[PDB]
Amino acid sequence: ITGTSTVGVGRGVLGDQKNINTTYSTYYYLQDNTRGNGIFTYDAKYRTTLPGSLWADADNQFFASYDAPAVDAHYYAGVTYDYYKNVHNRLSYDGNNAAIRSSVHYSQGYNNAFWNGSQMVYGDGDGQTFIPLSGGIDVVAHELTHAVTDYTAGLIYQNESGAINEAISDIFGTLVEFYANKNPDWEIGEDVYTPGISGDSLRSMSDPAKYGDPDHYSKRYTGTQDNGGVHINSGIINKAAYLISQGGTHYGVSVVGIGRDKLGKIFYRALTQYLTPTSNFSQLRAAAVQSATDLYGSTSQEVASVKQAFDAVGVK
Ligand SMILES: O=C(O)C[C@H](NC(=O)OCc1ccccc1)C(=O)O
Ligand SMILES: [Ca+2]
Ligand SMILES: [Ca+2]
Ligand SMILES: [Ca+2]
Ligand SMILES: [Ca+2]
Ligand SMILES: [Zn+2]
Repeated sequence: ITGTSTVGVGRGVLGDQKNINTTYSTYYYLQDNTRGNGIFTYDAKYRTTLPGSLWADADNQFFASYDAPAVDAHYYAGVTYDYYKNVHNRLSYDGNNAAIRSSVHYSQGYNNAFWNGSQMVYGDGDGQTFIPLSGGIDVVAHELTHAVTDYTAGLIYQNESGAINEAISDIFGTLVEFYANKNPDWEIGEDVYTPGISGDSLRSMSDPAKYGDPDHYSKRYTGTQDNGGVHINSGIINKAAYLISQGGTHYGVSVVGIGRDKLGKIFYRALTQYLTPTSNFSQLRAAAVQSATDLYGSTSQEVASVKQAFDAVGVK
């Protein structure tokens, strides 16, 4: 809608207070005009029809518990936009400042979030497995990164290309979490997963096997569930990314870490320059080596570390 840009205040899913960019025109709308062509947050009203209605609020204060998932979806989309712009010189997910849209309160007891090809969508969770999924910045950034992947490499959501697609979302999900400095870690979904149980998460990048995912190519899933294991075999790539950044010794192979910033640079380049819709793990290795070579030279420590990490997880 057309109106006056302003700033409102609200409380997120975890009870934290934050300022959000809104737009005033009779009502205050969750429409952020300060970033690209805008960030728009919608109320799906417990239904499955999308996007629902542009979130309207009478007083520019968002402290109702019904408001919380909208606050976080709106706010964390903004942070994710800032990350891609400031760190990678990318304007929104298409590189041309496309409007970013999210719907919250999708369906009832819905334990999931997704990019549907056009927008992000967040369930409220069932209150047991999940609380509202937009409450996690690594969740929001994971989703938005699916959009980035779709407009760049276009990795098919199936088998090894799908696992790479998933890992890219987990990796940048995590990098965005570190960027915002919000209790950052190498775990996925910890803020919104199992509110009854402390210290756990949905997946782990530092140790994927902790939650049943492979941390070595020899342990990959070869069946047909989960589109050929796209949320399972991603563990292999996630572990490699963890090693490149943090370093460590894994199945007897030692890796010197080069840190988060370079990890991000190398994988962003691979994603945008070298990966294709049907890239497999071995092609990912080649893309990452080539990207590090482009950026730091073929005899750099960076190239060496990328090679050791993929050796460590058994990807040749
Ligand atoms: O597979 C899909 O299309 C949707 C799937 N969604 C999903 O797993 O929702 C929960 C969640 C997402 C990110 C981080 C932690 C938890 C995905 O985006 O991979
Ligand atoms: Ca209000
Ligand atoms: Ca965290
Ligand atoms: Ca996390
Ligand atoms: Ca938990
Ligand atoms: Zn995903």
